[PDB]
Amino acid sequence: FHVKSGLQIKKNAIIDDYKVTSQVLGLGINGKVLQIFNKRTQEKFALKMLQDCPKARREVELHWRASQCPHIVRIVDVYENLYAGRKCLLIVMECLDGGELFSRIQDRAFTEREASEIMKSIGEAIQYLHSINIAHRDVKPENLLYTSKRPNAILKLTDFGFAKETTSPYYVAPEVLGPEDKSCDMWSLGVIMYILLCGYPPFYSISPGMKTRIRMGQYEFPNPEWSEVSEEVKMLIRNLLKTEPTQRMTITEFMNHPWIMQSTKVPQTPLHTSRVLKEDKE
Amino acid sequence: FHVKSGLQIKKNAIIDDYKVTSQVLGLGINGKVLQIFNKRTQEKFALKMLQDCPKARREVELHWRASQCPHIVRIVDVYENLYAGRKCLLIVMECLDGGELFSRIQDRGAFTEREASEIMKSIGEAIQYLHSINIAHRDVKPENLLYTSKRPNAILKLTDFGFAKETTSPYYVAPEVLGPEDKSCDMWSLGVIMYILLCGYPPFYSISPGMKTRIRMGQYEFPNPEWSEVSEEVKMLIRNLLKTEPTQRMTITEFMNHPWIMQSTKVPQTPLHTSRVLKEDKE
Amino acid sequence: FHVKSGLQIKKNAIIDDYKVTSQVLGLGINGKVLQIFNKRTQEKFALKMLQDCPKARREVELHWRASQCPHIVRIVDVYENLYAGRKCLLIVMECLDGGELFSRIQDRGAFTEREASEIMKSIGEAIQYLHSINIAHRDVKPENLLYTSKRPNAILKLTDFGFAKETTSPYYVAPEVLGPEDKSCDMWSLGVIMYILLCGYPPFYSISPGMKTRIRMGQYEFPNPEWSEVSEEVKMLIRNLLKTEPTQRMTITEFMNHPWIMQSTKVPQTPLHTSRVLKEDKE
Amino acid sequence: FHVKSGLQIKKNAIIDDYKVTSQVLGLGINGKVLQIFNKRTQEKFALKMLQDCPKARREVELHWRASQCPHIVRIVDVYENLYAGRKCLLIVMECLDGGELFSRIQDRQAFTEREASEIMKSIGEAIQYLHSINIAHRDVKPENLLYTSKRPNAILKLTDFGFAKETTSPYYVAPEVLGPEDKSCDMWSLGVIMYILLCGYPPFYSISPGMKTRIRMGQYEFPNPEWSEVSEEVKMLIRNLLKTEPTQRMTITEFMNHPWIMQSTKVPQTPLHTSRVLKEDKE
Ligand SMILES: c1cc2nc(N[C@H]3CCCNC3)c3c(n2n1)NCC3
Ligand SMILES: c1cc2nc(N[C@H]3CCCNC3)c3c(n2n1)NCC3
Ligand SMILES: c1cc2nc(N[C@H]3CCCNC3)c3c(n2n1)NCC3
Ligand SMILES: c1cc2nc(N[C@H]3CCCNC3)c3c(n2n1)NCC3
Repeated sequence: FHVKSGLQIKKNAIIDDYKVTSQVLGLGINGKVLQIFNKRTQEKFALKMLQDCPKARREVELHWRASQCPHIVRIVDVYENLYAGRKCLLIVMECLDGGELFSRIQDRAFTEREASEIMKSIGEAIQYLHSINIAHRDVKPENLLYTSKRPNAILKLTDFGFAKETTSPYYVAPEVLGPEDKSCDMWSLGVIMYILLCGYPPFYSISPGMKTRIRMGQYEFPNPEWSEVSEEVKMLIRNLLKTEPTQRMTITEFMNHPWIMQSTKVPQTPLHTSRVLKEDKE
Repeated sequence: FHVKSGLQIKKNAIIDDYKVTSQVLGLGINGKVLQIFNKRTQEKFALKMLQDCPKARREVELHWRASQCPHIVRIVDVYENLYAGRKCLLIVMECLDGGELFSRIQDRGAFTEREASEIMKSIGEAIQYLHSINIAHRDVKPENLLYTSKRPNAILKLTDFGFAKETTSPYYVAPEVLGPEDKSCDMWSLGVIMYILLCGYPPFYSISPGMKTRIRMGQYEFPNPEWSEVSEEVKMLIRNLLKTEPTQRMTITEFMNHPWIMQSTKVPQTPLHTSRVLKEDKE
Repeated sequence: FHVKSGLQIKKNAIIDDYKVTSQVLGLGINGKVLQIFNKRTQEKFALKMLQDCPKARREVELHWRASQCPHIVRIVDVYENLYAGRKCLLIVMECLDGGELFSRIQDRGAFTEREASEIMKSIGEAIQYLHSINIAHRDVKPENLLYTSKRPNAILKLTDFGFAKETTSPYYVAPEVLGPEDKSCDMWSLGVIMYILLCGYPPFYSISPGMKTRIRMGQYEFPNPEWSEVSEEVKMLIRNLLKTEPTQRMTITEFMNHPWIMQSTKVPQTPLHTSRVLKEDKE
Repeated sequence: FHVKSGLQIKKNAIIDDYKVTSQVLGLGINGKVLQIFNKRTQEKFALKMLQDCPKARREVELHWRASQCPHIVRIVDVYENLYAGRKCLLIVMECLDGGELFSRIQDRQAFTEREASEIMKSIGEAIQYLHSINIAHRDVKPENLLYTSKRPNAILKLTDFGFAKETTSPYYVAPEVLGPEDKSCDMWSLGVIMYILLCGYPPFYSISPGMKTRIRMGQYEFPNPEWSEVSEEVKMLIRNLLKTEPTQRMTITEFMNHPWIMQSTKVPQTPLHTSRVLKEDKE
């Protein structure tokens, strides 16, 4: 009988439990992510502040449900306090110190086997969310951070600000179970896999022409980046980057795919990712 | 000029033409299925009774059209009589005595792949006919697939049109332009039946709101030792039937053209664990 | 900075610029296509006349945008004049003299597969351009595919924008998020044209409400001896074009990336029965 | 009988008349503003490109009507051309080389009150013209106020009609009766600009949902030592422009009749801290 706690929204002042610093960990959509310290344990945590509204409360609740998943940033506690007379919602999460996804890759020969291990970890985050009827709708590398600078660090998905719930006899078809989109997550998965295997997006900028290339579905696997990469892997990208959402690959299908399913037993054929990624163009 | 008869709803008392017994052949959705006897011929027939309403008249009319198909239980005649002052609709069908689909399979204790294919072909012809005349069954499951006789030459036939529904009112005109229509649920059903035929248990067991998830997510397995000896072609066919998204799923025309179905004669006899696994009734 | 001219609707009498003959080049949907001559150059051009309305002005405007594409009949100038007190819209295009698609095929009594591919590639570029600027032709058939001259170097061009319609008003944004749009009918049409090119007859003959069925169902064959020598790759391409469900069907970008099209030069010359089979006019 | 030309939208390729360079004069709302050269005269002009739609055509038309006003950037000619198959709208304007409003003020000596008034008068005449022909700019800010040349006789001109909008379709008839209409936002903007001109910083700094508050509430100060020497008359004029309630706020006609504006010549030269305070860029 495996039961976990419900979400408790703490009403007491956050400063009773945490030392809140002004150190900005990262600027983002909903605001500044601040570094804070647990008074009793002295561990570092991240703090995200939002104006308290039902939409805000809905997202936090989804993230809370999601926090059980190993590859989703864990919400440790949530407060509802009063800041400047405005009713605010303070969200405390595990501090991910290992940096963004692509930042780690460029700071080192990058193997294919390691790309697969990354894609498998990102996919488990989507699989969990989709299996509990949650669509992230903002899966991009800015929202994939490592827990520590350590090389055993686990990769974790963050920012549930666009997250949305997808819903309120053995022959009943999926359609009959009810109307639902989460295909955009899988599109995002395809873009991320593309950049991981090569080092640049499949749709660059010019800009109203980039809107076309997406709508049309026109992208290439140009050499010398892609020459050494298998037809199997290119096929997987192609099924992720399907223009029509109903044609596109589902998360269950993705995770069952050999390249993902066998992250252990997969070629180490070097990639140009680390090199190509190095082009900052400041 | 091949013309068949229109549906005639007989107003005369059914007891003039048939001896109606109280022997219950099977309890079902719309009620009890009774065994009856043709007075003039003395043959056994099944009788289904429904309250007479336009919805009822519509289903019967669909079944009647369908009754020309070899693998759909045949409606022999239809009566509209008065029972208890309520206006009733009495449907008389060919009587199927050979038992449900899986029942026959478990009572031969070795089941071959070739024979599963022949079954799926026969079930598919029933769906092909229905779909080809714009009818969606929407209740294709083993309970509604019965054999004509206990004989081993028995032909398998589809029954229960209670959820049946009609799907409708220059050589370059596309399918979409011909009109707006779903019948993909019949193909999902076909996939589930094929899964159970090849192994002996559903692809989605019960835990229960988690089973709703496994269907919506499309997660199922081909676990050994049941599926080990079954080909990648067959698994692929199930995989195309059990597509979560209806527009992605296989159509009936595609299914019937697939080699495993199209060549039911020239297909391996590789034994299946179906009969064994099916034997677990768990009373 | 590659900029081309905007559409200018000339208000001056067309007779000032052109000698308009009474020779009918072809009868069609929106009217007769008349042969005309540029006074100053003495070149042959085709003239299409429509009643001037915003629907007419919109189509013309699309054809104008499309006229930059090599495989789309070029609009040379457009006039708005008064004819019989009714306000008319006179469209002048390049005169295509080489005849319809299948006419040129049968007048060479030995048609190779490689040549079919080069045709499909040319037709596909016309669709690719249109779809890439959010235009859907919705009337792609051989009647509207004509050659520029009787010359064998003639280029094939798409015509008749009377049913043309516009399909519209952060690197991770999905195509669905860019906005709601159909142009899959153009790809179906492409599949039908390809079928006839490789064999000599449609994939859906007539009988007539049965032909409506065969389309809606997706039932067509690759019968021998027409198709025996044709590869599985090519049949597979037709099969993806003739998908009943529009969302399953092949997109133009996908079509043009397909090796048979992409490698129109490095493709077998395996003879086709097209020229022979096509010859049966049955007058 | 003082009549001016209507707007002619030229269809010919802009490159026929102008040499379009790749030099970006400024990045903006609707796109990059490129420098171009008139082939026949060799003068420098600015080019703004927009996607051609009725909304785009509406704004351009307003700007065209407005271009007669001395203090509004002058549209010299407009083209409708085809760029990349997309139908575009190319707008050619007089080129303003003198830089933005505040840029000039800092690059100098002290800044006098008399000069601020002359600026406010020039900006007010732009609003007065627009409002008198029922146009509301809705984007009057310093970024959109540029000088014609680096010369100190340069005239200040309003730009960017991307948010511009038309405010409309017996001597005792009240203004309300003439019809329903907002252009008070242009006057609020005028108040903010005047505040910054007299001191060197906005009246609403950032602290961000709290800056939304300070605006909604209407809370701002005239702090010393910036405002100490500035008269009660000038402060009062700001207070009438910065009225929270739009119906309470000053109209353009009232603004221009106000003595500080009306007597830009006969007004104190009391030095301002603007030039000093503005110098704080904080890179
Ligand atoms: C939990 C959440 C979080 N978000 C972070 N930064 C966010 C900012 C908004 C977009 N995604 C990245 C950072 C973190 N953490 N830790 N640690 C270092 C920077
Ligand atoms: C025609 C129809 C029919 N329906 C039957 N039984 C139905 C009951 C409802 C669900 N499907 C099976 C039986 C039959 N028949 N014969 N013979 C034996 C039992
Ligand atoms: C441009 C357009 C056009 N349309 C033509 N004829 C149209 C008639 C309607 C259906 N499609 C073909 C002909 C032409 N042209 N040339 N030359 C010979 C006959
Ligand atoms: C006319 C219009 C225009 N717009 C300009 N730049 C705009 C960019 C959008 C916001 N306002 C400023 C510049 C110009 N001009 N000249 N000359 C130098 C820079």
